[PDB]
Amino acid sequence: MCLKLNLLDHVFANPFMNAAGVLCSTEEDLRCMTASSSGALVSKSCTSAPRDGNPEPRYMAFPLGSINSMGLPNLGFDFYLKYASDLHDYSKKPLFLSISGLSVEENVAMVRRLAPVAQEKGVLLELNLSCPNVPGKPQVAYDFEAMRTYLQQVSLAYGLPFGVKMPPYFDIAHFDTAAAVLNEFPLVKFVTCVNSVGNGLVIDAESESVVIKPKQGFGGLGGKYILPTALANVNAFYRRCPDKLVFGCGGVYSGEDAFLHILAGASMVQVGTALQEEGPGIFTRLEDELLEIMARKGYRTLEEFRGRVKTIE
Amino acid sequence: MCLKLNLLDHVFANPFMNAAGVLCSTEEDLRCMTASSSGALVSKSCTSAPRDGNPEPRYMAFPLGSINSMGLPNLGFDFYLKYASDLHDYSKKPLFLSISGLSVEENVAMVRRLAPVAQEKGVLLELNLSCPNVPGKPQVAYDFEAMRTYLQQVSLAYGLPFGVKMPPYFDIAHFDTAAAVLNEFPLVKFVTCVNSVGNGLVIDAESESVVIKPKQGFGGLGGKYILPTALANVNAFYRRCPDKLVFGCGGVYSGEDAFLHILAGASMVQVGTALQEEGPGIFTRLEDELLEIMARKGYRTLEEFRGRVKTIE
Ligand SMILES: Cc1cc2nc3c(=O)[nH]c(=O)nc-3n(C[C@H](O)[C@H](O)[C@H](O)COP(=O)(O)O)c2cc1C
Ligand SMILES: Cc1cc2nc3c(=O)[nH]c(=O)nc-3n(C[C@H](O)[C@H](O)[C@H](O)COP(=O)(O)O)c2cc1C
Ligand SMILES: O=C(O)c1[nH]c(=O)[nH]c(=O)c1F
Ligand SMILES: O=C(O)c1[nH]c(=O)[nH]c(=O)c1F
Repeated sequence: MCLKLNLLDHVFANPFMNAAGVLCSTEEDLRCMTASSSGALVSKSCTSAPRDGNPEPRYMAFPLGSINSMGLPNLGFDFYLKYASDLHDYSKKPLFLSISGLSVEENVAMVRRLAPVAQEKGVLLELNLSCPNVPGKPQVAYDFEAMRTYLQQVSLAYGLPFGVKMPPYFDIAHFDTAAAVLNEFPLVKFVTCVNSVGNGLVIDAESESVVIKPKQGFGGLGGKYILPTALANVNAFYRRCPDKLVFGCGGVYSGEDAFLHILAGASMVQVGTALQEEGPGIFTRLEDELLEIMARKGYRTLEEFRGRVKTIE
Repeated sequence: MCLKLNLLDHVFANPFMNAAGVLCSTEEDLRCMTASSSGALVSKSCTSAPRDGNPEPRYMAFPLGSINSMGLPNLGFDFYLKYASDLHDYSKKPLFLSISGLSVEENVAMVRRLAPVAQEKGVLLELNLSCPNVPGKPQVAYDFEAMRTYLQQVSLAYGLPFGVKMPPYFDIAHFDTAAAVLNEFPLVKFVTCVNSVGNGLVIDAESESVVIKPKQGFGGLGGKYILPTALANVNAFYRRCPDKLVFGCGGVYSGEDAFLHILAGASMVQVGTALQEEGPGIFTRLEDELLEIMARKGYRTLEEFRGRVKTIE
């Protein structure tokens, strides 16, 4: 069996890709993600100018997942745009470029320059409205008026299809309001659920200390901690945005976890923590494992089960 | 070495208690919690009238924690008020009564009647502003104006010290606004962080189905999934409400987990999912394991290390 999508006017070998931020900051990283067996890749969220990010240590991993307060360390938008315009081999797989300006004006400045390169090369924008780790800059999509202003200004400056990286929500009223805001914007063609679960705190019992330096230890959680939260958000936006695509991210370590994301409604499945820990070999194991679960169940296509999670009664 | 605490004008043999909702709905449950080695107990959140709750199955547990959408099944306020007034043995340990009216008016009606029993017997109110499982009733403490109204009306009607069971937050701005609202109310003497992490979705891969029946499978998460979220909220409100107590709840399975809660600022430590799974024998184990950690570190009392989590740099 082989794993075939035609999403967003592109073709993908399989639904897997890295999650933004993981294995995608430098040219070396992007060449490594391009050489891997993933179906696509996305760049590190960038800002207009290069950033060194927050002080180290700023990432730690544990058996149940990871915590991070990277603080958008990146080579600057000029680098990621050059990689998309001049360096990426689009014959290998599609590229998404993630942007995370610290203001609506900074996002609008980057998308105005991205648009010609999207027209010429077909790079796909993922607009990050959910960074939880820049001091004093709360997650934009937890302020629904700020979210609306960002999506209005980016849709008018960019003028092309794009997607949005969403924070997790935990309240049904918030799922209803956030999806209604998204559905105001016909240029939003995909919704990535979820970014890290913000502002958790890991403490080491032996040393009686937090494990990361920024923000007194507070950072975003990924990995096994967050799978049922990620699944809920994937499904909630798949139910409420029937004319958009949902990309799943959060807690994928196995082909079975990917199967659950796709059953909840995911079109692509992004891999963060587990890719950071295992490296890019993970993508051959996740495709093998997903194909094996499909064969055991008699599924021949992703479409046969995407979004077909069953409810009781 | 000593687990004793003296707070809120009561003495507690040790910091452990059930989390509201677990092993506390019937008279039998409350007698069992009283017979256990816990330092205190809290009753199931109640409403004015008895409720049957949401349809079954409505709780499921797994190796990394639990999901529930119980729907406030309870024997009604009259029952829990009579247990507090006539049945509980206060010589064995202190009792908290949790109330979760579905409107401000319902809460006010109950606290008007509780006040004379609190004055006479010393039962302590825990006001639940965070139930994530009654369809159409979003968590009250995710609407800061609703939270201030409830606290104003309950403070005026009740007139006595009480505490609040808070939802988890994921955003530094929310920690700052929530604690500022609580700090407007001098009768709020303790803050219990956290209730379940709302509206997660567990899916069984084999059956391709959600595992609980209410709300299309969406329910609150407890257990191993939520410990770093619980520790962040305990510490965030510990640091922001220096004139109140913080009670920790979320992810406690071991004495080490309780140690981390207490390092983060917890006074009492409540146990939900792991007490639902293990039963009330867990309190002797958590006590032994916390005293073992204290012995190895040279700590003789809880106040030698409560709130003393170290940050880097
Ligand atoms: C080291 C690290 C850096 C990340 N940087 C970004 C980022 O630049 N942009 C972004 O949208 N999400 C970023 N995230 C969040 C991930 O894309 C993903 O949403 C989150 O880690 C959850 O997926 P997981 O459970 O597979 O880790 C980052 C996560 C990690 C661990
Ligand atoms: C079956 C069940 C019933 C619960 N009922 C209540 C409740 O009545 N009131 C409440 O404040 N929290 C309720 N909770 C939340 C728990 O008190 C606790 O905040 C949550 O389970 C996190 O703690 P844990 O990680 O130890 O499970 C309930 C949780 C469970 C699992
Ligand atoms: O750079 C980071 O800190 C980072 N980490 C995350 O978990 N999400 C982001 O959106 C992000 F930009
Ligand atoms: O009864 C419930 O569903 C319930 N479950 C919870 O996890 N928290 C509550 O506050 C609650 F009332």
